[PDB]
Amino acid sequence: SMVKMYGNWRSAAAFRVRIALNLKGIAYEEVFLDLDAGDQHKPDFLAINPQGAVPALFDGDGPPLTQSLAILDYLEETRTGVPLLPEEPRARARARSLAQVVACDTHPLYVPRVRTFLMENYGLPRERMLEFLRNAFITGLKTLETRLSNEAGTGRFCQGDAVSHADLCLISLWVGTGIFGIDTAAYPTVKRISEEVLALDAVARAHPLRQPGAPA
Amino acid sequence: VKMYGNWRSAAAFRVRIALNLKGIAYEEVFLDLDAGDQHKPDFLAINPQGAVPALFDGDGPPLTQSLAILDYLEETRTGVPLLPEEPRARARARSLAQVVACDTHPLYVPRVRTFLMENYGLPRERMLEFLRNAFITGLKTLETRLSNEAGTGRFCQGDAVSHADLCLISLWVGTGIFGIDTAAYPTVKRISEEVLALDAVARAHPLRQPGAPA
Ligand SMILES: N[C@@H](CCC(=O)N[C@@H](CS)C(=O)NCC(=O)O)C(=O)O
Ligand SMILES: N[C@@H](CCC(=O)N[C@@H](CS)C(=O)NCC(=O)O)C(=O)O
Repeated sequence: SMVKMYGNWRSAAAFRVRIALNLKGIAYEEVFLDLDAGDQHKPDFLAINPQGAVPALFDGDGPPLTQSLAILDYLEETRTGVPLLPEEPRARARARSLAQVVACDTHPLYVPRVRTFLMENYGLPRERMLEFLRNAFITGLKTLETRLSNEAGTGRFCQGDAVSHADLCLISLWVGTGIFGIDTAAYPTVKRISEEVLALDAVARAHPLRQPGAPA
Repeated sequence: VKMYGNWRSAAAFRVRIALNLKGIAYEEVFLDLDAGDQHKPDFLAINPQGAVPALFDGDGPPLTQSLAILDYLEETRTGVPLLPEEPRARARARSLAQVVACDTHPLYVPRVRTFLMENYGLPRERMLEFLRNAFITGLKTLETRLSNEAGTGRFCQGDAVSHADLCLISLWVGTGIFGIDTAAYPTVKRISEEVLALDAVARAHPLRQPGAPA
């Protein structure tokens, strides 16, 4: 009947997909796992995604899809009304590169399994573990600020004047700066674009703090 | 086409494979990532991330990020397809690729190894536990997915090489380099050997690049 997503309130990866579903007007239901209580490690969920991570997405008949970027492209290829990539190949590649600075080189360094491994494997206290998370955030934010401020492709959004996968990934990082307490004063271009993105109904409705399980 | 690369780099290897498979000539400029060439101002002007690959295609600005580059080559060049036609199949191929390119590889690159040693004072051998765990986690995920999902054929997705296989082999060759036991991943091994048997892949292999050991 309708698209079904396995997600979590806090997850940046689920947030990216949630935004795309809203932007494209796709009706969906979301099942919220508790990733801190280990719902992602239960046999029932491992049957859906052996990786033990969210998001996982069902689109009618067929196996579930995982990995937020792959899912964003799937939605692009199967629901074309509101495109979230430009048409020109260099512009597409830049948007994807910016997206991947976040989705490959930043976010995977601060997910719960990394945070717990640092504590459990090395005996690091949470406070010292967070130095790794902060370094990942700051490294990604500095990269994005430099690229967005200096490259000709930036407009109202990351790439030109249309929302793209880059912006979905950027806002997913930005909301994390709030959640994890990263100072963002040094990234004014990232701030400008993130606030432009967050002003959209489709994005705001998808915000982690509006999902079940969120704190006040 | 001009690529800033490195002999050992898994991400550069992904792109190098695609260039060879598609019949795209390239110049590769080999950075020394132990010497910190990637942190030099001239290179940071090319890629503020201080990472490889970075690719120039004619006169435009450089392109970074191996997956973004793979899609760029798909979209702007002819040569053998490395993605299927049907969206569910494309999504699966990309998801398997991203298990490696997003969730595994970024955890074992030099910058992370260095941060672990310098920030926490971890001995090299203790730091390597982080690298080993990342490999094993990714290999376990790939073995389970590839062994149980109907989409797997001769290759990761069906019977044609795709982005999934380029990322998979980029991880596989790391198992030898970092001494990861692979006995538990026979499906990954089977596919990796099918992939390595392709001359284009074999030519691109890290251990066959200038800068690699004798
Ligand atoms: N690269 C993956 C990220 C998958 C991932 O690790 N997601 C996190 C939440 S944002 C997760 O569910 N982690 C579970 C865990 O660490 O145990 C994607 O884009 O979907
Ligand atoms: N997600 C990026 C990864 C880029 C990356 O981390 N490259 C490594 C080599 S495989 C690098 O240059 N690292 C520099 C460093 O760690 O200092 C991609 O797919 O291109």
